[PDB]
Amino acid sequence: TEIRVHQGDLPNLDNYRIDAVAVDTETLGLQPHRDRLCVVQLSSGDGTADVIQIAKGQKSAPNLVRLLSDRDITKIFHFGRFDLAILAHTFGVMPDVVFCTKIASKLTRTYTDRHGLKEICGELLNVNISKQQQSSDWAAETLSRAQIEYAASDVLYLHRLKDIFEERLKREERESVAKACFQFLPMRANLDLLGWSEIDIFAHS
Amino acid sequence: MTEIRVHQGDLPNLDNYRIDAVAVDTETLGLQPHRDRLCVVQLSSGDGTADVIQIAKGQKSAPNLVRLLSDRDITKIFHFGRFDLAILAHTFGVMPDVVFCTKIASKLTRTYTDRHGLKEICGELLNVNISKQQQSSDWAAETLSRAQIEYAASDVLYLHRLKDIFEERLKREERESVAKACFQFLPMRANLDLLGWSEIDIFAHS
Amino acid sequence: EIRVHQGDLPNLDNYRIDAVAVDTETLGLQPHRDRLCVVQLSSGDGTADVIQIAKGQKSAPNLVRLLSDRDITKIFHFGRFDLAILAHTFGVMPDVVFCTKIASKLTRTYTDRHGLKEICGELLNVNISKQQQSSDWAAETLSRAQIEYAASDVLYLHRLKDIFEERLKREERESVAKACFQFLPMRANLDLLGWSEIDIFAHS
Amino acid sequence: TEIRVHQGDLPNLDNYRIDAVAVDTETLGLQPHRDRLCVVQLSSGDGTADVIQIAKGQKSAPNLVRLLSDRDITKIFHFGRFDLAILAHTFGVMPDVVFCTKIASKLTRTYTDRHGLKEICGELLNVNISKQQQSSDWAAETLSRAQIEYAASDVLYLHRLKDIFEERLKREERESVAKACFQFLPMRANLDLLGWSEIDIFAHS
Amino acid sequence: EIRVHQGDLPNLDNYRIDAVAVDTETLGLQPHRDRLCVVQLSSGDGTADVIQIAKGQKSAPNLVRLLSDRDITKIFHFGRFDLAILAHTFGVMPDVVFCTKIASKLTRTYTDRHGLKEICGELLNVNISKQQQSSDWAAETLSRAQIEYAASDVLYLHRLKDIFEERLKREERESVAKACFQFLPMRANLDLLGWSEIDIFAHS
Amino acid sequence: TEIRVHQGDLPNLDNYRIDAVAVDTETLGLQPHRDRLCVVQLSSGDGTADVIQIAKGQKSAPNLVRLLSDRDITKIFHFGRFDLAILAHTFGVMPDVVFCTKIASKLTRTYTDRHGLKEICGELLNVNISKQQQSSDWAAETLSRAQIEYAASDVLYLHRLKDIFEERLKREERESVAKACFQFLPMRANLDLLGWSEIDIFAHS
Amino acid sequence: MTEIRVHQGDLPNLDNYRIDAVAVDTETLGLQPHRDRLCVVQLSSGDGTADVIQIAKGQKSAPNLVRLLSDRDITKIFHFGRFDLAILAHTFGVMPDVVFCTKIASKLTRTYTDRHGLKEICGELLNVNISKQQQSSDWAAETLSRAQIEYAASDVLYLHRLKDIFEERLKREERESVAKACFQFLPMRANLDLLGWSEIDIFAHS
Amino acid sequence: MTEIRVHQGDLPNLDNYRIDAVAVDTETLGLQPHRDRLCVVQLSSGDGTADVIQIAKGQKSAPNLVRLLSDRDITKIFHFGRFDLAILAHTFGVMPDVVFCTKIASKLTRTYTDRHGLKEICGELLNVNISKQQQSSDWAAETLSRAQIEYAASDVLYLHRLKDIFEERLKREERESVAKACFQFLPMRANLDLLGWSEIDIFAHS
Repeated sequence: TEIRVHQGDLPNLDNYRIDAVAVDTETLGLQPHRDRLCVVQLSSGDGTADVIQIAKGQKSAPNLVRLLSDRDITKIFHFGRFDLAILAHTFGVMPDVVFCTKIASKLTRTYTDRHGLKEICGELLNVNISKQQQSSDWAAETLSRAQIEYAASDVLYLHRLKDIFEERLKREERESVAKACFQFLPMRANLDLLGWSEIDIFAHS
Repeated sequence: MTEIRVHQGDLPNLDNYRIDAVAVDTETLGLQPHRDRLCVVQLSSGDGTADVIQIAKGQKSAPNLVRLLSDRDITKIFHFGRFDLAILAHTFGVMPDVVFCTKIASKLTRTYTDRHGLKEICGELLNVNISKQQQSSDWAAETLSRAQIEYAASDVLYLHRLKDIFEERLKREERESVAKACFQFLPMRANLDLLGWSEIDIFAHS
Repeated sequence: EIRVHQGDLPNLDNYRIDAVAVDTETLGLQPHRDRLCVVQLSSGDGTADVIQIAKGQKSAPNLVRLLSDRDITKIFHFGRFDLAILAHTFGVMPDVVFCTKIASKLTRTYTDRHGLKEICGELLNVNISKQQQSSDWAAETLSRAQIEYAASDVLYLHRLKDIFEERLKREERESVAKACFQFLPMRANLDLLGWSEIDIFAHS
Repeated sequence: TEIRVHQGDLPNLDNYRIDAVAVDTETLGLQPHRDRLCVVQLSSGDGTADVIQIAKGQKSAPNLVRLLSDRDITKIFHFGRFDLAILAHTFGVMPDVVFCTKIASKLTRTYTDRHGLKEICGELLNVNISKQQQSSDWAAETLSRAQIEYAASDVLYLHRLKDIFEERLKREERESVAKACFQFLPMRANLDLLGWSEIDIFAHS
Repeated sequence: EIRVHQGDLPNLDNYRIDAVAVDTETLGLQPHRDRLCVVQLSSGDGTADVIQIAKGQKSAPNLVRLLSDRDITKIFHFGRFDLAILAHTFGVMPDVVFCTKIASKLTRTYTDRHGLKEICGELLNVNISKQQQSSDWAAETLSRAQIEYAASDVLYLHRLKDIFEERLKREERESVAKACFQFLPMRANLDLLGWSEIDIFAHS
Repeated sequence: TEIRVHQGDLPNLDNYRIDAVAVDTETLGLQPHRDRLCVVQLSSGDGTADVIQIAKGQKSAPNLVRLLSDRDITKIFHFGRFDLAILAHTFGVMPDVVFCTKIASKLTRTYTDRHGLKEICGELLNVNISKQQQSSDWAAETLSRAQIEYAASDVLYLHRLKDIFEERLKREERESVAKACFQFLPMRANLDLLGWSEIDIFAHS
Repeated sequence: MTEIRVHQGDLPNLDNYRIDAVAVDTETLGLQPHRDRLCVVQLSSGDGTADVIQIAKGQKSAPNLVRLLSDRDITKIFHFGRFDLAILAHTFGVMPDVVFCTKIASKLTRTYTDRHGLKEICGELLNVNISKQQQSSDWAAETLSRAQIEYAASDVLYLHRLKDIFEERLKREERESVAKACFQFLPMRANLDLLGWSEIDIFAHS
Repeated sequence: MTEIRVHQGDLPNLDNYRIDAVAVDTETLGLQPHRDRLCVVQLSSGDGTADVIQIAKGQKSAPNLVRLLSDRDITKIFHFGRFDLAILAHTFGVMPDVVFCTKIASKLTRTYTDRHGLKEICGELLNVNISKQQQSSDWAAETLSRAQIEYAASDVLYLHRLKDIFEERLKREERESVAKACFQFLPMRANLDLLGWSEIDIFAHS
């Protein structure tokens, strides 16, 4: 599996002249105001991935941010609620053309309450995600090989997952539902950054 | 005393509703729209009067009411519009797409409390006392009691005033775009409820 | 008025009727530990019979005839309990029953409060005072407060049943309610047999 | 051994001139108004099973429904509360002669709180049920062999379980209790469909 | 009338009796942290003695005589606590006790409310006011409200014990209650030794 | 491992001319008024055991009851609260000379909250209790070899556990505490039968 | 009758605070300092008078108030200083480091209760009734109501008296050094909150 | 292959502990210091060897150990020193005041996890397997088993290495002063436990 490791940014957009890009991040934790962005992962869906180490205090990443702001390119996430928050917090740009495989799973895999990436990859693709490195020092100057393979695996399969979920959403006639959820997702991420992360804004109480 | 006009089935006309925004509430036989039928629709133009419309069992249309609901030039003001939107679309087939919800607005602005119900908000923002005693009553009754009628009217008589104050706070705290986005999703949150996700926060990790 | 009896009704002169309201008072909620102390009856006419049951009493032929008579519907509020302590004490389980709590749950769909006090207040504007519910129901002489409270448990069940029957018809749930009432005695039996903490129909 | 797979309906009832039939279903989830019926499984208890795929929007299946309506044939379920709801919701017919092994288990296996099909088959028959395919896309146009074999395993043993539970119900003198529970079960399923699925209708509060 | 003492009773002239009502006040529920502040006594005659216990006070010989006197039953409400703090402070564990809280749990089977205020209200129509329960019981001079409150904890235990004895006999639970009172000093010891959060008889 | 299996009662007391006997029971469940006594197990501590099947409706077991009544013989249980209740409920005699290894564990193994028999046997004796048959039909006319061996394991080690616990109670100076707990245990079992099984009679609330 | 001096932005001078200890409290738009701005700072010298300082949105300095908060010769008295210290440090950039907290003091002396709120403490120790009606109010309002102003003043008018009593109790129970150590750590506990550990007991095993 | 020196009562001398920091753990009869006596004290210099000291019932002194514990020129490294500081001070009358706690350090650096136990941290940072089987055993045994001895030694063999990594991370994330204030309060937090606040977060609002 070809995994290209970069410092700071993509060197160019040559591998991403595409309509959709799979995106994930690694951080020091779940709290974007405390836990810095450490890694950004990308794949075009061709079976290879880019792993971008983000430095402490890094304010800019122009090639990555070009993709994030390109409205001709759908940003595919698994649980984009988190990735959108830390990406917009770090580089100042919120994507507004997105697809989330966790939301799509909640709308289509109605026979389960297990919507994690590992569960979804195994059921839909018979692909085994190993989570051992999720709890690791993502701020390390040199990521280990196990870390780099794990980070790549978070984006290697999102295109294939999106294709299946799009088929399920059509079959169950839920495309307009999903579209509305993906349209609000960036604001749900902004709500988290502004201080409503523990609040379901739509709940009665 | 408040002028309350009680109607059977529909408004007789829209002469009182050539306006920019209308306050709306419903009463039902309970919280489950597939089991508990729409019983009452309440409306107010914001002038201190209200219309109380009794909806019959099995009633499939309400042309004048549905006209307002579909009018993109009229903002429908709800308190917890998530519920009213679901039952209204379920009963008459039309989902409003221009809304303001004082419950969402409260959660975005009254950040110093966890109490976001209508009674609490009217008391704090307007010194108005809402009595909830009739909230649990037979809303399907053929003749509503005066207490039911006055309580149903009270749910819509203050929403314009609440919306004015919440708009001031949204602007003061720079949250107008957040609120607009939430209102834009609210009809789809209501449809999610009707489709079978009423117990699921669709944006949660688990 | 309220007629107080020891042991049994003297006769059935006041119960040549098609439906009778029934409630019980006990020393607590556990029939195998907490004996039956009182049985209250009403014909619906605004009078009640309050029957004190002795410790160790195993028979009351006039009361039990009513409980056994399939031509008389026994009206309860939460008959699940009364059916159990009555069957446990006298050995007979009534099988023609109406329960206002089940009726409430099937019709007052806008609330989770289905107790007798809430129901009497909402449907009849009648105030039930629960202060004597926690009292020594086994006292040889009941206080006037206990007697009037015990009577109030049965004075309004005919009127509640009439309104609930109207609502069950309106919402087209009559056959559902009938099936629930039909199972209620077996639900009471399940309680006496050891399943009182188990919803027998739940997945877990 | 033999699993016969059908589309739409049984071709006939040649294999079901019997006095009791084992029945299970598969759906897109637990919510009958949202999650459509996808598969109906049947067994005569002879070690063979019929697995019938149900199409989206299909509201009839005359051979199956004749069995379900036949008052001379007991329908054996495990947790019939669910199957009765989705069958009645889909086909318009509510079976009224039933046996449920889950209810039987709660009335006889008084030394445990584990009343699932897997646990009962292990204990009473030394038969292993694998539940890996319980969470799968039962709406698939073509089921996998693992799905088909799992679905069959839900009905292959219900006759044998019913025979043991009947022995136990007799031994502990609970036959009338079980019969009354089975008699109310179709109405408990109806209550679920009408909106009381989260309410123990017999509870005090 | 309430007699307020410093340190100890002056004599036992009021306590040549078969049973004495006892309660305590402390700085809190933890005996190893929260010192004994007050000890209250009543002979049952409608008067009380309120004894302020000083910080570091190691003895109270007249009080300890009553506590050690095998011919005098010590009546407590929730003796489990009083026995612990008394034994920890003065070194003596009473072994002849009656506890109205245990007695209530064994007889008032129609409720889960077994506090002293609830029991006095139901059995005696006596109103206990708990306002001073949270107050500085180590104060050098207790307020009148504190004093009256501390006395109210012992003024009615004789009358309660009499009713509870009647109920225990009626329901045939005397030997059960006696066994519970027999173990209560060791339950208190278990608390002092480090098991205050453990039901020693529970399966888990 | 020698296990003698009896119907109804011991044939005689020749193996139990001893100062202490280990006792356990098997039933159809945890509820003595619903779940009948099925098995009584006994051991003298010599590495052998007696397994006594109790018939439905059996009201008498004179040899077993002579031991339960013999004040010169300590009855050793693990969690005797249960065995005392079902034994007194079934045959009418409450033992009053008892040692409980669970209570002893709670008073000595202060470094853990795991006081089950399997945990204690592993830690104190390096003996492996297998609980697979705990959930089984103990009313069966013919018990399986696995059932009989498991039932025997419940009594084969209680003497050795008692000796160790007695040493620890002495070392930590808690002998009089344990003695009072054992003295009250028959009444705790009685309280259970009378209707307080869910109530800690000594709790503030 | 209680004299309350209301200021915009800052104290005009320190003439009323040439003292050894100052009572301090704050009002905000809520409990989350990164979202909910500092709206009011209240001060009292213990003399029965109070100063109520309205803080503007985006205000970053208040040099006279901040001098008080930085002056190591002046103990700042708080009730639940954990919160005030965090919002004050977040807003003005200075963390006070000589503090007394009546809530910590209460937890170490009122061992017979789990109710350690200011209302509860004032009633028991002083027979003073604190009314909490305005706690949930719009503290960012341009003009505070008389009710809000009197409530804000009441948070500081009694803290000197509470501190005296708690100091007596801490000496009596021989816990002065414990309290001192808790106070010394309190600014770091507040800093931990601002840094992202507000929901974590940093000293707990799990 | 691991040199573990076992002693009764005390170290025989301090020849192996002329060092700047010593790793310490304890074993007891349980988590309650007033009921559950000190049974073992373990030490390591960080050199791959350990000392395991059995403490007798009722023993109140251990002069060589206590000299180390009192030496302000030597940092005592603990994992969850809150517990060890309590039982050591309770048993020997001396409260160490120069300390490092790897559990607190983990909570301040391993921000991506709620698993801060010694086994999880050893596995993650060092790829070292801690086997907890003997944690539930009779530590008051007159003769400890080889398994008990090896387990006890494993609690202290790696704390120097953990300390060095956590120090790197505290520097990197700029939290050194935070950690230092936490370590500074930790002896008083242990004292609070001994005095009766072991179930109370003294800094919490409620």
